[PDB]
Amino acid sequence: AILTGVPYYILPSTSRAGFSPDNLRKNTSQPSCPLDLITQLRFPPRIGVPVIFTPQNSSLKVVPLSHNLNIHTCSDLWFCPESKIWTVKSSSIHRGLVVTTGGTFRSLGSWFRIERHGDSYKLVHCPRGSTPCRDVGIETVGGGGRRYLAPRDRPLAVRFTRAS
Amino acid sequence: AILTGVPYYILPSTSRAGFSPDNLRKNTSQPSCPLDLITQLRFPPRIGVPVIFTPQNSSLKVVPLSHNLNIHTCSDLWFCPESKIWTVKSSSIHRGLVVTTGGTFRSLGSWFRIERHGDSYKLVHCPRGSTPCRDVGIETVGGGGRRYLAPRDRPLAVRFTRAS
Ligand SMILES: *[C@@H]1O[C@H](CO)[C@@H](O[C@@H]2O[C@H](CO)[C@@H](O[C@@H]3O[C@H](CO)[C@@H](O)[C@H](O)[C@@H]3O)[C@H](O)[C@H]2NC(C)=O)[C@H](O[C@@H]2O[C@@H](C)[C@@H](O)[C@@H](O)[C@@H]2O)[C@H]1NC(C)=O
Ligand SMILES: *[C@@H]1O[C@H](CO)[C@@H](O)[C@H](O)[C@H]1NC(C)=O
Ligand SMILES: [Cl-]
Ligand SMILES: [Cl-]
Repeated sequence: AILTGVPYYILPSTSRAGFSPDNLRKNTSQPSCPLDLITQLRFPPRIGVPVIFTPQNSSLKVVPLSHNLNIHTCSDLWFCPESKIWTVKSSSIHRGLVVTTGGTFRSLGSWFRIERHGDSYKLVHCPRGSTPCRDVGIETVGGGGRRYLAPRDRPLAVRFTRAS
Repeated sequence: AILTGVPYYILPSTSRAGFSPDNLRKNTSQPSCPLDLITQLRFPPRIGVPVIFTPQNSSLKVVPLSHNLNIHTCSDLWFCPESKIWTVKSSSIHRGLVVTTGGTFRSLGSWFRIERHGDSYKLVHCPRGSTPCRDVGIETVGGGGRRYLAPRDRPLAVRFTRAS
């Protein structure tokens, strides 16, 4: 029921507090975005900015579970020079790997999968498009009060809302 | 001088018809942009969309001539999932190499230089950030009635107008 190329909001399974790339939150053009995190919109809870899933297998109209895909933010506004494509980067101040935008389609570090998590789903990131994959969850360390997505093997249960 | 991190319009030395990434001319969301050309705004001539130059030593305040740099489009609107960073791609439809957006900062394929050319300048693209470089000029083949930038060793003389 997740469709290739269609925008969805990623939301926590039990919450209305969705997610946005940092650059879209800050409303300001910058000359580079070395660590454009995906952060939760909490005060008040806001739906965030949708993403699109692109399976590694290009013929697929339905996004399969447990299979390599790219994610990218769907937004006509963009305040970074880098891409809208999600990837993972290491950050010393955030105490390890974090999800960011600025990736490259079909690159070795670009691969995520959607998996079942109880009655919901979870996102995982798969280095080099292979297992072992790390669960994507919410972290706070180094986030200056914000909650950001990171592949640290603690899953955040998510639901998808079609953005149409 | 040409200043780092300051937006400039690239213009032909003797014309007001500047340049824009194709996705900005279309002004609608795209699922992907495999070949986002930089095309000339001719009829009527319009100044285009500015760019920012980032020298390979990104700490320099003046952009050096004859020295590797990245170029990216300066725009808050962006209709592609891929980056605003310039690169070169092969296109059989366009009978060879073409300038496009969707590059990656500091990547092998990302390097251009600004060189003096007569009393004006030219852009060159430098495979792997090394010489020899190929002069960037204007082409029409496969362009559907538009002119696009391509590194085919016939230089377009250009000037740079600071955007404000
Ligand atoms: C070229 O493309 C851009 C980006 O799509 C257009 O700007 C966008 O126009 C929308 C209207 O078609 C604006 O949507 C409104 O947003 C608010 C708040 O989210 C809603 O409450 C409201 O009901 C609309 O949905 C959108 O904000 C705007 N985006 C940006 C970043 O500016 C642009 O349209 C032109 O400018 C804007 C400001 C509008 O006034 C349009 O009517 C106008 O055509 C497109 N340009 C052209 C020439 O078509
Ligand atoms: C960005 O714009 C939104 C919507 O106008 C606003 O509510 C928010 O506080 C702004 N963020 C910053 C950092 O200015
Ligand atoms: Cl990972
Ligand atoms: Cl070249």
